[PDB]
Amino acid sequence: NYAPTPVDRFTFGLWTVGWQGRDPFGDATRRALDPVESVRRLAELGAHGVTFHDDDLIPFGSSDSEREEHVKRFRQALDDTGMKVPMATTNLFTHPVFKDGGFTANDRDVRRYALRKTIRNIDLAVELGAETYVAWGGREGAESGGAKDVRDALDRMKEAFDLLGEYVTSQGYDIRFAIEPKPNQPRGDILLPTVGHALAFIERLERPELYGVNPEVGHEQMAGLNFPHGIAQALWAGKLFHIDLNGQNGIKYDQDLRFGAGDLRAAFWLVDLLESAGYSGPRHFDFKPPRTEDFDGVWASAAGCMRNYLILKERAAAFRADPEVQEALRASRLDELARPTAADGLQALLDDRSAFEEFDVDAAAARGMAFERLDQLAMDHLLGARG
Amino acid sequence: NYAPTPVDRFTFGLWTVGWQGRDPFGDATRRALDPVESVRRLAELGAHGVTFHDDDLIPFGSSDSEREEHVKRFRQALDDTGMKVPMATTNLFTHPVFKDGGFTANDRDVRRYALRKTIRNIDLAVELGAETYVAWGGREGAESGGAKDVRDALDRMKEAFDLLGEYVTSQGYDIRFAIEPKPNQPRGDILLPTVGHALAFIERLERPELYGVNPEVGHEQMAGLNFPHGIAQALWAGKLFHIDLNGQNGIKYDQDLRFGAGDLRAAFWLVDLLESAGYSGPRHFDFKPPRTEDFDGVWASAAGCMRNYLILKERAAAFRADPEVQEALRASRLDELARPTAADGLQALLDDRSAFEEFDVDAAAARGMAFERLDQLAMDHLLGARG
Amino acid sequence: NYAPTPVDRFTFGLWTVGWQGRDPFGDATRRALDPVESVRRLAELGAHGVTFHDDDLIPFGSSDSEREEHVKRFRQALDDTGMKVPMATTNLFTHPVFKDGGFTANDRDVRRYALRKTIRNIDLAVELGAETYVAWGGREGAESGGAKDVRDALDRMKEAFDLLGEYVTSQGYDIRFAIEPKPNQPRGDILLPTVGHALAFIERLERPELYGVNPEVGHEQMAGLNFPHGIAQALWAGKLFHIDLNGQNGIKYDQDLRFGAGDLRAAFWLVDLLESAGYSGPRHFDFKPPRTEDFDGVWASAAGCMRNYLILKERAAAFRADPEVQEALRASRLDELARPTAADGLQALLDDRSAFEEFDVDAAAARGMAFERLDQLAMDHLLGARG
Amino acid sequence: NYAPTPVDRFTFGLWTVGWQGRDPFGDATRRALDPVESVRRLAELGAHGVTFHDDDLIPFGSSDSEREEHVKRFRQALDDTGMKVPMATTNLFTHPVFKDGGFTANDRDVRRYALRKTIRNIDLAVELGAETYVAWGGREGAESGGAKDVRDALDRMKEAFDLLGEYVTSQGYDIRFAIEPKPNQPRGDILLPTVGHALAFIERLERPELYGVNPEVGHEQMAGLNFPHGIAQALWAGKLFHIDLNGQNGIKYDQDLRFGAGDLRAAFWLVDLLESAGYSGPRHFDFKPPRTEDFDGVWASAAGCMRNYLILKERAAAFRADPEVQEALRASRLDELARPTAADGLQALLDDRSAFEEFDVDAAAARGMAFERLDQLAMDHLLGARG
Ligand SMILES: [Mg+2]
Ligand SMILES: [Mg+2]
Ligand SMILES: [Mg+2]
Ligand SMILES: [Mg+2]
Ligand SMILES: [Mn+2]
Ligand SMILES: [Mn+2]
Ligand SMILES: [Mn+2]
Ligand SMILES: [Mn+2]
Ligand SMILES: [Mn+2]
Ligand SMILES: [Mn+2]
Ligand SMILES: [Mn+2]
Ligand SMILES: [Mn+2]
Ligand code: NA
Ligand code: NA
Ligand code: NA
Ligand code: NA
Ligand code: NA
Ligand code: NA
Ligand code: NA
Ligand code: NA
Repeated sequence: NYAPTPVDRFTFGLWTVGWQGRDPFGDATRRALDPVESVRRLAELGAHGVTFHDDDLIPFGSSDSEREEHVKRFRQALDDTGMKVPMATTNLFTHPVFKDGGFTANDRDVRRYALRKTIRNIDLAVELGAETYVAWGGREGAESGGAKDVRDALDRMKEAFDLLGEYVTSQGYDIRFAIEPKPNQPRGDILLPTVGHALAFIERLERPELYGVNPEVGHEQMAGLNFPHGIAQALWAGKLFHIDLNGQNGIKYDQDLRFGAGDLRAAFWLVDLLESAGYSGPRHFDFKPPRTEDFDGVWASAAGCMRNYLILKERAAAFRADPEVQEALRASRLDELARPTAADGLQALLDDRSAFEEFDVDAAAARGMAFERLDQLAMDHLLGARG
Repeated sequence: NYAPTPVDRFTFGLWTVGWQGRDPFGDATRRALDPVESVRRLAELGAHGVTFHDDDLIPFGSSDSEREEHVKRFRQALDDTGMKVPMATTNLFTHPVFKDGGFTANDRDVRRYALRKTIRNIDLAVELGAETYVAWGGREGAESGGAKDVRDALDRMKEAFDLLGEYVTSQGYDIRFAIEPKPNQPRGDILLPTVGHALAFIERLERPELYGVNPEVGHEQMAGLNFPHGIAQALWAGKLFHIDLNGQNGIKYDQDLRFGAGDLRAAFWLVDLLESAGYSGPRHFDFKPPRTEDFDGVWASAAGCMRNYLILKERAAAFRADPEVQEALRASRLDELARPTAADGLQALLDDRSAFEEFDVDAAAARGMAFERLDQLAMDHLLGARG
Repeated sequence: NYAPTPVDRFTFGLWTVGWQGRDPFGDATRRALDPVESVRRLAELGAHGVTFHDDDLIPFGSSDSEREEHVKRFRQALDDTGMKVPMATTNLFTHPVFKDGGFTANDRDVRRYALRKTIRNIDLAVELGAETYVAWGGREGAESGGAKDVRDALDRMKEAFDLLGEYVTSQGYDIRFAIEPKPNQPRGDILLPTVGHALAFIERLERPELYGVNPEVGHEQMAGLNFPHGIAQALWAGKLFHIDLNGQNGIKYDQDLRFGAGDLRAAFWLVDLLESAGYSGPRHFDFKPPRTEDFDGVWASAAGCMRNYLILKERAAAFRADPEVQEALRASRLDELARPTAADGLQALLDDRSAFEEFDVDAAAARGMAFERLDQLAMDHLLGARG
Repeated sequence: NYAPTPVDRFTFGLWTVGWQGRDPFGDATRRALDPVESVRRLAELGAHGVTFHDDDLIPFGSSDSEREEHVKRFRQALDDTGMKVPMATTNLFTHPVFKDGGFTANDRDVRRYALRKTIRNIDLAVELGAETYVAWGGREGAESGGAKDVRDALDRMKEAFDLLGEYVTSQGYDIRFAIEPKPNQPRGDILLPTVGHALAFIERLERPELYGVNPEVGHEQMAGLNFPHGIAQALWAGKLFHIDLNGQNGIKYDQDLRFGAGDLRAAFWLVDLLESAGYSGPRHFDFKPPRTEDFDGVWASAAGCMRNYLILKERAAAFRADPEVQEALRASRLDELARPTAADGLQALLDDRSAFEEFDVDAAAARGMAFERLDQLAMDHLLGARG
C-alpha cells in the first residue's frame, strides 16, 4: 500500500541520502555514496528524480576532464533508471572562502567569484533539464551587529540576483530561480529569514517574474511559524516554484527529519493545501537520515518520506470528500470567507445601514464558529478513526 | 542627564500607560486612567505625543453626544500640553464580535462592520492631525487548520485594505497606513506574521504607495527574529512608516516590557540603525508597565522607555564617531560591502579571469573578518567602558 | 467507537469547560457556567470526575452561609451523576493581592495569607474525597532581575510547602501534593520552570514523600522540551502523582488546546508511556475550548480530549503488541538498554579487556541502530496505515 | 582597564580557542592549534587555566608512548606559564561509536567502553590537579520516540555515575563530578535537558555529595530559561561545582558566543549573583570564536570573554553598593523576602487573625512593588548612565 508512482514527482537531493553524518559534535558515520548508486537506489524506491549542488556532483576543484567524467557517469545512471533532474543549486556555503557569504560577502572579490560559480552551474543545470535553480544563502548574515550592514547587503543580494536574471535571459534559458529562506544556522541570523522576507525581496528585483520561493518545512518552523500558512501566502503570490519537504521539532537547529516526522498535523495540512491548490512542482525532500543509521536505514528513511506523503494525501482527500466535513465547513462559514466582502463597492458599503447602525453586534458575537467539531473531524480523518 | 526633547518625537499609546493590568490569569491591578490625565502626565515626562485606538478614546457604543464630549476633553488636554497625535488605529480585537477576525472573519457581515468601524476612526484620526493609521490584525488567523483558508483570507485582507485606500484617496486625505505584524497571540497563528510577510502583501495592494509597516520589537522577537535586520529590510523597501518600541525576552507571550528591557544589545543596534538611516517618524512605545506597579511605577516605566532610547542614541553615536571604530569597520570590509559587486556589468564579470580562473580561493579564505574586535568595540561603547 | 468508561478516569477542571474566553486582548465570549451544569454535561460525555480551584467553586469573599450553599449544590450534582473529585487546588494567581506571588511574594503578610487560603481549601478537598492537592505557582517569579532573590524565594517556597506538609500530617489526612511547573506566563519567568526543577526542589523538603509533580503537556513544550521524556523522569523518580493533558504548538503563550491537538506524535508517545508504565492516576484535562466556540463547541472540544486519548491508546497498544515491532525493538537493541551495564561490578569491568583493549570500536560504530524503520512502524501504527 | 588577574580564575577549554570552525554546513576555517600554543597565548591574556577533553590533549587511538609525550609537552607549557588545570572531561560524543550515546547507548558493549574511557581520563585529570570532572552527555537521547526508553536510560545513567563514584572513592581521589545539561543538539532531545533535571537526577545517585552541576549559559537559554534563576537554584542546592560561561541568542542551535554577547542583561544578573553568593570556582568559558575569524580574532574573542566579565562585575558591585539602590530594594521589600514567613510556627499562623479574617486584601493589593524604578537603576548602573 502507499506505493510511489512517477506522477507523484518525488525527488531527493544527492546530499540527503548521501549525508555522511558529520554534525557540530561528531564525525561521519557513513561512507560517501557515489551519486550513481543514489540514483539507482532512489529509483528502486519509486522516486521520480534527484537534485544536486554543483559540488555534490563534481568535486570542488575538479579539472575539465574530471568534470566531464563525473557528469557522464551521472547521466548514464539517469538514463538507466528514467530519473529526472528538475532542480539544481550552487554550494555557496561549505568552502571556507564563503565564511561571510557568497553574494553578500563583505569582500567584493568573493561576491564576484560566487556569481561565476553559480553561472557555471546554471549552464549545467540547463544541460540536465532542470526547470528550477534554487538559492539557499546559508552564509548570508551575521553573528554580530556591526559586521553586516543589512541595507547594503540587500543591495548586493539584489545586484547578484539581477545579474543572474540578465544571464538566463541573455542565453534564452527557460529556467527560473527559487530563493530558499532560513532564519538562522549556520549564521547567527540569516538574511531573508522567512518566506515573507523572500517574497518581499523578489518584488524589488528587476525581472520579478523569474523568481519565486523554495520554502522548507523545517526552516519556517525554526522561527515557530505555520508552514502551511506560509505556503498559502506563496501560492497566493504565484511564487511557489519548488518546495523542500522534511520534518522539524520546533525551535531548534535544523533537524531535516524525514517528511511526516516532526509536526505531523502540519504535514497533514501542508499536503491538503498542496493537493487542493493543484501544486504541480516536484515533491522534493531535503532531509537527513539520522547518523545513527546504516545504509539500510538511509533507504528506509527515504522510503518513509514518500510513504508519509501518500498516507497524508489519502487522508486529506477523504477529509475534503466527506459530506459530513463539507457540512461542517459550511457550519463554520468557510464558504463565506471565499466570497467578497464588498463587491457592491465602497459607496454601497458606506451607505449600508446593515454594516453599521443596524448591525446587531451582540447577535453576531453569540454565533459559535464550530471550529472544534471541524478540527475533530480532521483529526479523525488523519488517524483513520471515523466512527 | 538624558532629558527628552520635542525633536525626539517620543510618543505613547493611551493603552500603554493606561493598561489596567488584566492578563490571562489575573484581574486588573490599577484603575482606569482618564486619557486627559495620561496626556498631562506624559507631557510632564517630556513626551511629544500620544496615539489611540478608537475604543481607548471613545467607549464602545457611545452616543454621538458622548463621542463629542470625549473628543473635546481630549483635544483640550492636547492644547493644554502641546502634545500631538501622529498615529491612530482601530480596535478590531477586544469585542467578542471580532473573535474570528475583523477584515478576515469568516462571517461576511463582521468583515463589513470592521471596515465601517475603521472608516469612522480614520475620519477622526485625520481631524486630530494623524499622519499614520496603524492596523494590527490580532484576530486574523486560526487555532486549527480547517478553520481558515489562508488564500481566501488574504483575498479578503487585500479587499479590505484596497477599500480603505480607495476611501482615503476619495476624501483627499494625506494619511497613510502601517500594517503591524505579529506571529501569534491571541490567535494560535496570526496572518502576516512578520515584517517580511507584511511587506510582501503590500506589494499586491492596488495602491502600494499608501501602505507601509509598523514593526514592533517584541513581535519579531516572538519568532526569534533579528529586529534590526527586519527594520533594515523595511527601510530598504521604503516602508518604515512607523515603529513600536518595547522589550521582549525571546520566544514567549507578548511581554511589552519597557524599551531597553529584554534584548538590550538588539535595542542598541536598533537605535544605531534608526539614527544612522535618519528615520524621521515617531519613536512610539507600545509597552505595558507590569501589573506589579502602582501609578508611580507606571510613570517611572514610561520615563525609562525614553531614557533608554537616549542613552543608546548617545552610545551608538559615539561608536560611529570613534576613529578606532571607523578603522575597525574598514578592517572588516564594511566599506566594500557598500560598493557594487559588478558595476562593470555582466559581460565584463564573465570575462574577468580574476573572478574565477585566477581567483585564489585559499588566499581569500585565509583572511580574517576581524568581526570580534569590532563587536568588542561596540560592547565597550554600549557599556561606556572604552579603555 | 472510542467511548469513555469509568475505568478511563477522565477528569476536567471546572475552569476548563467553564473558561469564559477572556484573553490578553479580548473580552469574554461565553457566559459563566454553573459548576452544577458542568458536572452534569461532563458526566453525559463519559467523564469520571472534576477538579476545582477554591474560587471556581466558591466565589472569592463568600460568607460562610454562601460557601455552604455552593458546596451543597455541587455535592448534589456529584451525587446525581456519580462524578468524583480526585484533585483540588488553590487560586493563588487571579486576585491582585497575588500580583508578586503567593508563597514567594516579597510581602510577608501576603505569604501568610496565601498559606491560610490554601489550608482552608485543603480541608474542603479532603471533605470532597480528593487524593491530590495541586499547586501551580503561576505568580511566583519576576519580570526583572532585582525584583526577586531566587535563593530567598526558594527558602520561602520550601517553608510554605513544609508548613503544608506539617498541616496534613497533623490532621491525619491522606492527601498528597503535586507541584505544577510552568516556565513563564503570567510572570516573565516562573520559579520551578520545568518538571526537573520541581523534582529537584521536592528532594529538599522536610517530608519529600508527601510531594510529587503535576506536569502539564503544554507547559513543558513552552520550553521546547520533550514531554514524554519529562514524564519518564517523573515516573523514574516515583513522583507522577497527577498529570494535566492538553495540546500546545511549541514555544508560545500557554494555548491549552484540547488533548491530541498541538504535537500529535508527542501525544502518542505520552499515551504509550502512561499505559506501558501502568499510571493509575486521573487522566485530567487542563484545556480551554477556544473563545471562537459556543457551548456546543465547548462540549465537542471536551469530548475530543477523551476521544483522542482513546484513539492513541488503541494505536500505541497495537504498536507494542505487533510482532514486527517487537522484532524491530530487538533489532534496535531496546532489550539491551534495559540490561545492566556492569552487574559484574567495577573491578570486573576494570579487568575486562573486551571493554577497552580488545573493544573493536570501528566494528561497533558500523552497526546501524535501525531507528528509522522502527519509527516508521510507529508512524504506520499511529495512522492506521500498516501494509 | 579591566585587566584579568589570577584571583579572577578565568579558564578556557582547549577546544574553545582551538575550535577549527567546522559547522553543520562548512569546513574548517582555521588550522589546528597545538595545546602548548593555546596555553601560552591564554596565559599572555591573563587567563588562570585551561581544561580539556581526553581527545583534545591526546589524539584518539594514541599509543602509550604518544600519550606520554603529549602530556609531557602540555605539562611543560603549564609549568612555563603558571597555568592550572582545574577541570577535565571525556569526549563521549565525537567518535562514531558514540552515535547513540556513551553511558546510555542501547548497546551494552558501548556503555562499558564509555566507562573505561572515562575512568582512564579521571586518572589523568587527578594527575594534572583537577578538582572537577565534567560530564556533558551530548549523545544521550533520541530523535524518535521508540529508540530510547527513558526510564531504562536513566537506570543506565545512574549505574554509570554510581560506578564512577565507586571508582574515585576506591582510589581516594578528591575530585568531584559536574553534570552539564543541554536540551538538544546533537540529539533531537538530550537526557537531563536542564539544570533542574540534572539536580533531580543527582539526588538519586548512591553518593549524591560527589556530584553537582556544570550549567552552561547558552544551554539553558536553548530552552528559553532564565540562566541566573537556574544558577540560583543550583546554589540553593549546594551544587554549583563549576560553570560554563558564553553567550547565546535565544532558542537556536548552540552558538557558544563569547561571554557578554547574546543576552547581555542576563550576563549582568549572572555576574551579580556569582559575586554576591561568593562563588569560588573557576570562571570557565566554553565558547567558540566565530569561524569568520583568523587567530588574531580568536585571541580578541577570548580576551573579550574576560573583559566583559570584569566590566559586569564592576557595574553589579556599584549597583549593590549604591545607597539609592539599597533604598529601592527596601522599597520593593527584598528585605522581607529574606525573612521567614512563619517562624512563629504552624499553630501560631493558624491562630493569627491578621493572616486571614483581618487581612485587608484590597489595601495589600494597592501597594505598588516599585520594581520598574529598581530595574531602571539597574539599567543605569549597567550602562554607566547614573544621573
Ligand atoms: Mg475556493
Ligand atoms: Mg552607506
Ligand atoms: Mg522494561
Ligand atoms: Mg541575604
Ligand atoms: Mn534544513
Ligand atoms: Mn532545503
Ligand atoms: Mn506587543
Ligand atoms: Mn504594537
Ligand atoms: Mn497551561
Ligand atoms: Mn494545569
Ligand atoms: Mn554550548
Ligand atoms: Mn559546555
Ligand atoms: Na549599498
Ligand atoms: Na505558485
Ligand atoms: Na477568495
Ligand atoms: Na522607510
Ligand atoms: Na532566605
Ligand atoms: Na510515579
Ligand atoms: Na532498566
Ligand atoms: Na554551590
